[PDB]
Order: sequence, then structure tokens, then C-alpha cells
Amino acid sequence: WTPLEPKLITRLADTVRTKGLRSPITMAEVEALMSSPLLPHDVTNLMRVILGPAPYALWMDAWGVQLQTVIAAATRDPRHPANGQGRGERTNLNRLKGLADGMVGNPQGQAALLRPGELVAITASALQAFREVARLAEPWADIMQGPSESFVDFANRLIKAVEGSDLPPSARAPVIIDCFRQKSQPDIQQLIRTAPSTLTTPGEIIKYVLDRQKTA
Amino acid sequence: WTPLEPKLITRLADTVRTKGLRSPITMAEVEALMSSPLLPHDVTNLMRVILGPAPYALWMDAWGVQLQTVIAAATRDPRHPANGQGRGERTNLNRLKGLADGMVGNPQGQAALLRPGELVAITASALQAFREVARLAEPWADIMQGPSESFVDFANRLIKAVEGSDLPPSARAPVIIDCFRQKSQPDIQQLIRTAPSTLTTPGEIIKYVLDRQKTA
Amino acid sequence: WTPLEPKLITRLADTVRTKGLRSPITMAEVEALMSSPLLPHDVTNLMRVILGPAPYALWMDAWGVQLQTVIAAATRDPRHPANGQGRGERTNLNRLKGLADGMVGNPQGQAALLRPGELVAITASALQAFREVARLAEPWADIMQGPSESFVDFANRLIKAVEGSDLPPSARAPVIIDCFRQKSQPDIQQLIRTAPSTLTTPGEIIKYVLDRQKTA
Amino acid sequence: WTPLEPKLITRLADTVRTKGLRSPITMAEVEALMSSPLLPHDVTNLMRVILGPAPYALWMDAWGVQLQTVIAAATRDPRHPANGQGRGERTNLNRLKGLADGMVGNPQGQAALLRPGELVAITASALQAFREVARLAEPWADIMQGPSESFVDFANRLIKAVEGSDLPPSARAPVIIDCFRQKSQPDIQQLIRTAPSTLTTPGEIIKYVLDRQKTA
Amino acid sequence: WTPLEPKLITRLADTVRTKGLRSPITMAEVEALMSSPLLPHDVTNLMRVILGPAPYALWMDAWGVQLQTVIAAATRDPRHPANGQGRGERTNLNRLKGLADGMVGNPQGQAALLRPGELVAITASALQAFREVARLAEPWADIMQGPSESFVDFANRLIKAVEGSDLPPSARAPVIIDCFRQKSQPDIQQLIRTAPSTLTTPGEIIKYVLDRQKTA
Repeated sequence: WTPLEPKLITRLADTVRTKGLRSPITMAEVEALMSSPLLPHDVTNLMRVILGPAPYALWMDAWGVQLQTVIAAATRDPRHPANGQGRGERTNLNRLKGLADGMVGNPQGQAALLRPGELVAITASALQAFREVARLAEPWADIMQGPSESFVDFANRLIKAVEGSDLPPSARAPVIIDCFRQKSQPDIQQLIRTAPSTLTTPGEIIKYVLDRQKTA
Repeated sequence: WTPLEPKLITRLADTVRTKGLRSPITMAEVEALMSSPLLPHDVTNLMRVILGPAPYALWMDAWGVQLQTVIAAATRDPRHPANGQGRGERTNLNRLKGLADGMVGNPQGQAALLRPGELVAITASALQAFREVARLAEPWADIMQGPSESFVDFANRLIKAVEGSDLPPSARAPVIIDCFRQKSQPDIQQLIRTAPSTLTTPGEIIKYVLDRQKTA
Repeated sequence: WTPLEPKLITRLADTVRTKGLRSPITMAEVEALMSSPLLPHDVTNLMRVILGPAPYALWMDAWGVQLQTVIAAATRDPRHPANGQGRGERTNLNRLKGLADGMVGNPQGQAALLRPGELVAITASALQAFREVARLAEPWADIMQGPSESFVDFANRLIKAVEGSDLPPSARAPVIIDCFRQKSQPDIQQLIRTAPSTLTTPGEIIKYVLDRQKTA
Repeated sequence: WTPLEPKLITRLADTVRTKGLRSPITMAEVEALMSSPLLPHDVTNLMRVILGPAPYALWMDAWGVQLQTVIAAATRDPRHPANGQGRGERTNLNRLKGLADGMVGNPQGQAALLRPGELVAITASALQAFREVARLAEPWADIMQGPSESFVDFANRLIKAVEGSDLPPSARAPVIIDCFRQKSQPDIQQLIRTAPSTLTTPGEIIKYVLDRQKTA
Repeated sequence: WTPLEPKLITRLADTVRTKGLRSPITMAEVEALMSSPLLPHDVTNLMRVILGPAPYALWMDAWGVQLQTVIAAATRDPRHPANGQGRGERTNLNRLKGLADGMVGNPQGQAALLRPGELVAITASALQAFREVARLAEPWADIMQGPSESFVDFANRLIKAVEGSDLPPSARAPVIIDCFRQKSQPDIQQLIRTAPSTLTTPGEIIKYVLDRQKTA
């Protein structure tokens, strides 16, 4: 077992501290530090360091739930890369959470007894749990373009709130367009209304408005 | 396929966050991270991370348009480094945008089937699209030297606004000179007017004014 | 003897300066720089640099006390990895604190005469002393959720103050739950009260409240 | 040809942005990045990135003037390390500024045709031009010690303004001394006046005043 | 001769700029960059870059004085590692300050003619001069604990001012104790007075007060 660098962990913790849990740069950094299959000890200490107390509790809950789903799929298929062929290799949650015999508190023994399939399953479970908690911790129909706000800031805020919401993926573009048309105070409303071409994409609307906007 | 370092990507994202999209240092950094030919997956994720939502939409649009121009030039010349000699090697936009069969979401297969000419064409297209969006996202005839502003700040602001505008390249120096002469409040106006030598370059005017300026 | 990098020491000192003595990231960084067995000279200079004057005095006291406990255990067992089999290898506190003959002020001679068991015992003692001083230097029953404060901030503050207190480890979760129920101003109080399910964990309570909270 | 690292260039640009053009640390950093003989392309892009628009215009002017002086010295001596023995190796300004045939815009061809003497001459010329522009871009007889200002701040400000001025090098110390004596509000004036020893150096005056100053 | 990295020098200069000249971290960093024996050119340029103008003048003075003491000890002992056995190897101050023949302005020739004993003597002299100037550039009996100030801040400030003063080393602990007892506003005064145990060390007093302090 080789531990992760505390320098990388400190940089990731400061990234989470400044950018937040949900920024795409933060998720990219987590994916980076989630590259090699980690032992339960590694992921547990990593989340202990980078996350606050309450997000850490939420993450422990979510990780347990995802690992339980994994173990249900494992008992539903004896060909799991964590399982074996005989019944003596069936993987219990004590072995996944690092609670089994010969593993509690000892990362060396952990790395000894664990399977690579076990490691990758634990890692994917932890990543999904992190995503859930990030989506949970920190309203698009209440967003208006302020009287003094520029249009690119309004578009950024609106696209952020619409994509980070509970809508299906196939309903984001029409909603963003129809919110550009009805929000975005009446000067830009009339600018979009009197478009000789038909704008059928948020990017095209943004380009058109940026071209023909009233410089002020 | 080898991914780009998330450390470099984080540094580039913070550079774009503090300096903006159009600064020459930002374009130099992008050229740096645009050195090796990138796969559509790499450039797409890079622009997803460094750009906000609305600039990312604009960039997707511009990248598509530039790739379409490339494919028109490719059907206009069967000797494209992305094309082949026979008709079976003609490159479709699904293969350029990474949408073709065996490539959607898989960077390894992407790197397998793609040509080096394909990669360099995609990369140049993405760079040109980034330039377009940067020029589009964030008035030189309205610039005056404030009563309390120094002259080097006024010259910096004016040269910035004139070079980052829609003028032809051969019309920037005369405009900068004639704006130095008519803006730049009447003390410096008279200082430039009573120049025993003829100043025929913005640098020479700046040097002269910095020499003979009223220390205050 | 090889000294620790002043770059790492400067980074650790700034970490202690911004995050404090008790943050889990700071303790992780200290554990990182406490990886190889250090000589008394190294640990002494390290604590001189990273700690202020008063915490350094406290740490000297605590380190002495812990080393005295170690020496009592050593005279209680002749099989200490710092001791030897005969009486001529018994380790005095002058040899542990670096005060013995041939060691005062000289790290090379120190590294010469010291045992690896001596080094690891000194290191563990210094780590425990650092923990004591950190817990000592900088009230959970006085924590209320402010009228304008969000719930995740209140939960973070409360869990921090409860886990960094004098309670036994087996009494933190019930106290955190019962403080969520009685603090956390009456809207969230009624939200937790009318829970159709029984919430038996701080993480579950946090998840439930974050789901059903009044968006405002 | 190998390009300079954009990381070093970004760090140097931020150094120039925070410290300014004239700080000794900035000149040291420029000397550092001016260590290996650079091609006209390298120096031109470097100054384009680190300098603003108006300082870049000034620097282009100054670089041209210094290169013209170099070419005059070259036509005044056929043994220039840039020249050759016959008349066919005489170096024109198009070859120095990178404007000659086979060099315009191409750094590889540039590195091919250029001589090492050419490179070092271009580099020294660019360094001298940078020094000129830095001295030009951003009054010692108007400096007074404020009623609330400390003496080391006043001495720093005065020595800075005197050494960064148009005085000869052999006239700075007497001026600094006589400005310490006549500025530096009458308490320190009388403290310097009643000096039982004769102080004949700014450092000695500073030491004496720091010793006998009125602690307040 | 190999120059020191301008990156390390820039980091050290910023350390001196933020932390000051007298902080233990700054002295540790200087000791770090003072590890290999430096040539007079190196130390001179280093102090030119990291120190301001007035501290640099003070440091030149102090370095000269310390080198003169070294040369007096050298003429008092013909076995100096800088000296030789015959009279022709006697080391003059022109050779120490780098002013001798073949050394003025040339670091290569400097490194050629200088002895390793010369280098280490110059280096130790420069370090002692830096210590003197740092102690000189930027009152413990005037320190009171403010009505709103915490006790650890007061203890830090007091220990700093007492240890960075003109007292002998054997008089700091009693003074710190008696200042804890008479300063440190009457609540803590009575808390220390009514100590059932006798506190005979600043660390013990700090620990006792931190234990029994009035939480508020």
C-alpha cells in the first residue's frame, strides 16, 4: 500500500473549499485522484479530509447505500469481478467497507486480502456517492435578468441553474430557450422576438444577442 | 490515449477565470495546452472545464461551423491529410466530432480509428473556434483621458480597445495616433501639438509625452 | 542526517497559519511530515518553526510529559525497542530529549548514537504532544441556528463543536441528533418532528431536512 | 528550436504585473529568462506577453534603436561575431529583427540561418531596450518624512527615488545624506545634528538613528 | 560557478516581504539558501534582491564589520582555513569582499581564486550580519492584555516581545512569568494567584490558565 500525497490532498481540499462540491473542475479533480483503485482506507480518509463533517456524514450514508446496491447485484450474479465461482468467495459488506476480519484499521492487510474487482467496485461506488452528496448539499423558474446585469452573466446563471436541476436531460434546451425569451428584460425580449432567422439552440440565441446587443 | 493533467487544466481554468478569455497570456496558455494533437474527447472535456456554460455553447457552435468549413475544403480536395485516396476514406463530420461508430464516449477507440491529419485539423478548428468565441463574449471612439488619470493608463486602455475591435490591421496605428491627438486632455493635446519633430508612430508619441510630461 | 526541506516546512507553517492547529488537513500534513523517524533536533526545530511561542512552550511541556510516560513504561519492560537487554542500554531522558553527551546541538552525533526504536518512540511522543496542545489551544450546548443561517452551516458548526469536545465517542451521535431536534429554529424543528420515518443518524436527518426544506 | 515554458512566462508576467517593470526582482527574473540566446521570435513573443500594449510599443522602438546602434558598430568593425570576413556575411537589420527572407513568422528557419553571435547581440539589445523602457514608463527633492511615518519607510522611499533618478552614480550618497539631514522631521534632524561621531554614509546614519530613536 | 535559482530567490523575497526579516521561518529559509558556500557575488546579489535599499545599506555595513573581525582573528592566527602557512597566502579584505584583482564583477574568476575556507568564512559573516540587521530594523514592559483580547494572543505577543529584546537569555522566563502575573487583566490575575500548585514555567502557567479560563 502506498498513500496518496498530502500535497495533492491539500490542493484538492482547497479546491473543494473555494470552488465548492459541484463545480466541473472539482469533479474533474476528484476523478483525477480517483484514477487508481483505492482501498476503503484511502477513500475514507480522503473524504474525511476534503469534506466537512455534515457532507461527510451524508457521504457515508450514500456510500453505504450504493455498496448495498452493488452487493444486491453481486448476489444476483455469481460472475461479479468481486465474487468468485464458489460460495466461499462471496463478498460481504464487511469486506467492502473494510470492516471484515484482518482489515479494521490496517491498510496493509486491507490491500492484502482485497480483490482488484473489489477495489474498482468500491471506487465506483464512492464516486457515485460523492456525486449524490454534491448534488444534495448546496430555482430556475425564478431567475430574472437584473436591470443592470449583462446578458452573458444572466445566461451563465440560467444555464447553471437549469442544468443543475431535476429536469430530464431532453428538456433543458427548450426550457433554456423559453426562459431566454420570457426573462431577459424587454429590450432583449424584443431583440429575440424580431429575429429574421429562427433560433433553435441556446448557443445561437446567445450569439445573436451578443452581436446585436445595445452597447452600453 | 493519455489524458491531460488535471493540475495543468486547473491552472488554465484559473487563468481563464482571472485574466479572461481574450488576454494574450490566456491565448498563449491555450496554445501551450493545444500543442500535441488532441482527440475530440480531450478538447471537448477541456472546453467543458475551462469555459462557463454559455461560452461553452457558443464554442460548440463555432467549432461545428469551422469543422463544416474544413469538411467542405476536404470534399473540394481529395488530398486532405484527413482524407484518403479512395472514396472509402472520406471523413464525415461524425468522425471529426467523435460521433462516428466505435467512438461515442470511448477515447481509446477514438485514438484507434482517428488519423493524425484528422487530429491536427480538429485541433486547429477548435483553436479558431476558441478565438472566435473569445472575441465575441466580452468602444474606442468613446475613450477619453480622465482628469486624474495618468497617460500610460490611458494609452493602455486606448490601444487595447483599438486592437481588440473590428478595424482592419492597417488602420490601427493612424487611429491610435489621431485619438492620442484629440483625446488626452488639452495639456497633453498642446504638448503633442507643439512637437518640434513629427511623430509618426504611437510608440514615439508615448515616449515624447513621457519625457516632457508635467510631473504632478 | 538529512534535513527536512524548508519548502515543505514553509508550506506546513502557512497551513498551520491559515487552517489552525486542529483542522484534519493540518493533522494529516503533520502526519505526512512525521513519516520518517525524526531526530530530536528535527522535531524540535520543526515545532519551533511551525508553532508560535506560547504553543511551543505548551508543546515542550506536553512532549516532556509523554516522554516521561514512555520512560516509565521502559523501566516497566526491559524489552523496549529503545532499551537493550543489559542494564547498560537503559535509555535516559537526556538521550530521548537530545540532552545526553555527544548530542547537545549536534544532529550528526545525534543520528549516530540514537536507536531506531528511540527515534520512533520520540516521534510518536511528539505526535501525541502535538495532538494534546492542538486540543488545548483554541461550547456545543450554546449553539443555535441563526434566523438567517442555512442548515448545512448550522450542522457543520454543531458537528464540529460536538466532536471537538470532551464527550465520550459513544455519546456524540445521540447528542448531535437531540441538538438537531431542539435547536434548529422551529420550522426545521417541526420538519424533523413530523417525519413519517424514524431518523436514527445525523446523516439521515441532514438528508431528510435537505430534501424537504423550504427553498428560500 | 525549443519554446520557452508558458508556465515560466505566466509566472514572469504575474511578477511584472504585481512588482512592476523596475523592481530588482523583476530585472533578475528577466535576466533569468534571458539566459540562453533567444531568437527574435522568442524575445518578440515574450515582450508581447509580459508587457502591456503601450510598453510594448515603447520596447519595439527602443529595441530598434539599440539594434541600429549595433549595426553601426558592426559596419564600423568587420570582426563582429555576427558578421563574417567577406562582405557577403554582413548582417542587415532584416536579419536581426527576423524580417529577412526565410525567417518571417518561421522560428525553425530563423534558428537555422541565424548565427550565435547574432543571437547574443539581439539578446543584449533586447535587454538594454527593456531597461530603457522600464526606466521610462513609471521626485527625490520633494520627499518629506510624514508626521506619523517611521524612519525606515522614509529611508526606503528616499533611497528608492534617489537611485531611480537621473543623478550620476557618484552623487547619490551625498544627496541621500543631505536629504536625511534636512528632511526627516526636526526630532530626527536634531538627533542627527547632535551626533558625537561624524556620519559619512547613509547606512551609518540609518544605524545611528535606529539605535537612538525615540521609541513611540 | 552556478547561480542560485531565481525561482527560489523570488520565493525568498516574497517570504521576506510578507513575514518580515525576523520571523523564525524567514531565518530558516535564509539558512536554507545559505547551505552551500556562496561567493561574494552570490551573497551580494541575494541581499540586493531580497532586502530593501535601507536594510541593504545596513547589511553592507554589518557585513564589512564582521569581515573585519574575521580578518583580525586571521592575523591573530596563521592557521585560518582562509589563510595559508606562508605570508603570501594572507587574505586581504579585498579578497573577501570580492574587490581583489581578477574578481571585480566576474563570478567565474571569483570562484577560481577563492578558497573553500574563504567561502565558508564569508558565508558565516554574511549570516551574522543578516541577523544583526534583522534585529536592528523593525517594548515588553508596556504590554497589557486588552479587555477583549484572548489569553493565547496576549501570551504570543508578550513572549515575542520578551524574546526579541535586549534581555539576557537567563532572564526571559522569570520576566515572562512576572508579566503574566501583573499584566493579564485582574480576572486572570486572580486565576493565577489562587493556583493550588506552584507554577514555575510560562508553559505551565499557560496550560493552567487555558484549563480554568472563563469560557466567554
